[PDB]
Amino acid sequence: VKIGIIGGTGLDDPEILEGRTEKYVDTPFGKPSDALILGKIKNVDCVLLARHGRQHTIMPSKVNYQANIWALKEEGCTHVIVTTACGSLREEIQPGDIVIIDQFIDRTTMRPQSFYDGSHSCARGVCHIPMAEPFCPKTREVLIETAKKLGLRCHSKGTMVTIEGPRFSSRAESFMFRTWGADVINMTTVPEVVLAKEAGICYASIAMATDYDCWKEHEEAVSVDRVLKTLKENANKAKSLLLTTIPQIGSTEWSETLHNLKNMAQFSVLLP
Amino acid sequence: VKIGIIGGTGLDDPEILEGRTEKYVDTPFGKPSDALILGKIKNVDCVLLARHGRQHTIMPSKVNYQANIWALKEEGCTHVIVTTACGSLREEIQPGDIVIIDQFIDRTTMRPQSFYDGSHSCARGVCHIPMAEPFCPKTREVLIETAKKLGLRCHSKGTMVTIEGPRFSSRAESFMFRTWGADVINMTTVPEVVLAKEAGICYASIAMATDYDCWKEHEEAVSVDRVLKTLKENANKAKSLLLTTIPQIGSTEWSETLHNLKNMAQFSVLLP
Amino acid sequence: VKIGIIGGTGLDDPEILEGRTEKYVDTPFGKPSDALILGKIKNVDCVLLARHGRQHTIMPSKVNYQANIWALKEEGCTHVIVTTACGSLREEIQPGDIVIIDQFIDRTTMRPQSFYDGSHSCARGVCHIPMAEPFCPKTREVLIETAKKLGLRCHSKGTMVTIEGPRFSSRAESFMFRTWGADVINMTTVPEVVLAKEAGICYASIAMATDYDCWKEHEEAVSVDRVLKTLKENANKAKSLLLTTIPQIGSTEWSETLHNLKNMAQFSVLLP
Ligand SMILES: CSC[C@H]1O[C@@H](n2cnc3c(N)nc(N)nc32)[C@H](O)[C@@H]1O
Ligand SMILES: CSC[C@H]1O[C@@H](n2cnc3c(N)nc(N)nc32)[C@H](O)[C@@H]1O
Ligand SMILES: CSC[C@H]1O[C@@H](n2cnc3c(N)nc(N)nc32)[C@H](O)[C@@H]1O
Ligand SMILES: [Cl-]
Repeated sequence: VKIGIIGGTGLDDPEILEGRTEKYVDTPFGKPSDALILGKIKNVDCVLLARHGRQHTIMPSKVNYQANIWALKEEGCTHVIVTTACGSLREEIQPGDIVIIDQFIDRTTMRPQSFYDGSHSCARGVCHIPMAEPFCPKTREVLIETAKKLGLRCHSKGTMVTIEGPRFSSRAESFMFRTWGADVINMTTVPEVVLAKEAGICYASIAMATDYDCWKEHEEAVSVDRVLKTLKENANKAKSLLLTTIPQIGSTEWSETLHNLKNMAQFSVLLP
Repeated sequence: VKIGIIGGTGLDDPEILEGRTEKYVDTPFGKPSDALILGKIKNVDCVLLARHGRQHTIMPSKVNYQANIWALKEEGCTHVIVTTACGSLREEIQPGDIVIIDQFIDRTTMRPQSFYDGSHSCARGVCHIPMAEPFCPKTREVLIETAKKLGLRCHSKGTMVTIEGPRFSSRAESFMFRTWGADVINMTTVPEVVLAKEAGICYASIAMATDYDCWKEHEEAVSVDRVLKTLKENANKAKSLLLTTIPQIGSTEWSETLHNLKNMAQFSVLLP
Repeated sequence: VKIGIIGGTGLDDPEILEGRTEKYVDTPFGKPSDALILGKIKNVDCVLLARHGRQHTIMPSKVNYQANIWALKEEGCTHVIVTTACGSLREEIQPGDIVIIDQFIDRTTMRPQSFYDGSHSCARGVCHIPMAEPFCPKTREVLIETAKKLGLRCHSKGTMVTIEGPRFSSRAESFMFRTWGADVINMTTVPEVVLAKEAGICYASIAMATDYDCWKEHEEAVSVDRVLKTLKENANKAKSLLLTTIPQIGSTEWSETLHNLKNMAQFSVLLP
């Protein structure tokens, strides 16, 4: 196994890896957000990638999701575990809580969601990837059991609505998303989750709630500074969860799980 | 009358027409998906066009809806009847059922939906086309009565949600679409239906359900291979329905219906 | 204070201003829709801008929202009050009624919604603007009290759903939008409201309902001609409301309100 880690806002710390070497790569879809950081957690090979770049320079609409996933695939990653900062759409999901999300609702509009775009020899045909179960259940289960072992406030499921951004939602939108069954809100899960599935990678997401979105009365206003402060306070939780989870993934059996993902990916392609 | 036929996935068979001649055309909006196939059904002139191209090469996001409709308009089509493969969002819409859809919900994001884009001398101004009744009721009624005459399982109405694709929906999305009142799901109805209306064409759609989308428990997973297999099993139904419907359209009175569409189209344009 | 006025469909009359001088400007985001019209209402400096251009030439998808707001910002506008023609999604919002909207739901797909797009030296970084309260409450309150003083049918709140257009909604869409909590429907509020907020401008909207959208039974069909006719009949109301409101804004205290908007705008930017 080899674990890709895509680090989100306030949740991307190279110091998580030992024996670090940076590696700039190129892909048929362009350059990834930043250099790949190759390293290890205990005996497990990992590849860390900052979603928003070295200096947090890249807006969610313009993150190169294709290049990021393709680069991790080419580096040999069998798994991708990510972190993402999000807002809470449910009273029971408190700021600082982790949510091991199991569904999404797409509200993005400007984003390529397939490698198979008719313009790349490396991905020929039309791909219709199944999304009934977008996140790897086995990885999610190890995250859930590990969060429990650590005593962390963690939710075992949740539906992430991904908005285009970069603005936050209106209050009317926040309310509407709750009625649609969304539990947490962010700007990056789609199309990252979709492209991972096309690549035949086991993908899971550690979502960190930083605030209640503006549906909720009598809370502080949603703001960049409040998001960043809450992340600073809680980032250690994601780091511990990754550090403790990854060696357990490394000693689990994956051949069958990975073979089924590979088959799903290859059989989703219509060839001419 | 002259009937344009846009054939969808597994539902585009040139052998439906007699006296066939292929004709490659160009439009101010680019090239259509494939050559126009000119021919006849009994005494009625028809024009068949494969939505996804000769070799099923074109993803739904990149189908040239403008060129397809413009080409059929220029060829003299008064009517466009299409086929489309779709998923079912309702228990009563079984795989293999036909749905004569009467509404849509747009979930597409990347698609031009008007000929009047400010860049074409052939379509000057701003067009705000009415969409309260997107599909031609008279054609729909002939399809419905003909399906009954053939003894086919057919639904007399239905709301198609068109997603951007090319991925299938998440389970959270599938559930949400049901709450919005969607009955079937596909990737091509919008903007095809909109552009037909701008062109003053009577447009109707034969939607063929191939599976229950992933909202439904205890069904096979949604997949390309299962969609194609179900289409192979049921394609004869769409072919018979078209073959039997088209001569009845050819002997019906349309002058008033077509005049009202023409007026609606022309009066929807704001000129400078 | 200096009041930007963006005039919508049938609701853009230069004769509202005295001492008029036209001024064509350029911006880092391109040219605004038309010349800025500098003038006065009583003693208050104003800048009028036709949203759709001189000759109503520009479709809602292609209005340069960035250039319009940037141009008004650069001209020194502290406030932007706009007019917009809309459809009603509620029985109680009758054609001819004004709605002082306080929320939106975005259904647009093709539109830049930030100045901070990574390509402009004038707007560096990533901006995540809060949208819990998208419209300036103090301006809205002056509009509401002024409409009452004028005896006008006016609604003190309302949620605008902005669709991509240029087509009108399907009936299935119209119904769905009501379930989401939308009250009125248009094609221009987003991203205009978002960009104003990024610019630190107090923004409010005078929405004029021209018809019931097609959810409602036993009404005339929605059409361009009917929209324009209803606007012709009711445009005087918006003109009076603006004329009477603007001198009251000009004699109100704004330093604190504007300072808070400025802080919100500047603190929403993540720098590298
Ligand atoms: C630094 S500010 C931008 C970051 O904030 C995260 N985030 C937190 N709370 C919310 C919220 N309520 N709504 C939305 N859309 N995003 C939110 C978002 O995913 C992104 O990672
Ligand atoms: C060959 S695989 C792609 C084809 O499958 C049709 N289709 C069938 N079932 C579904 C479903 N459940 N969801 C969605 N989105 N599309 C579906 C779709 O319209 C396209 O024609
Ligand atoms: C001249 S025709 C185009 C103009 O009509 C306004 N408008 C009025 N009624 C409706 C309606 N029912 N639905 C939608 N989308 N827009 C509507 C719309 O905002 C634009 O300002
Ligand atoms: Cl939507």
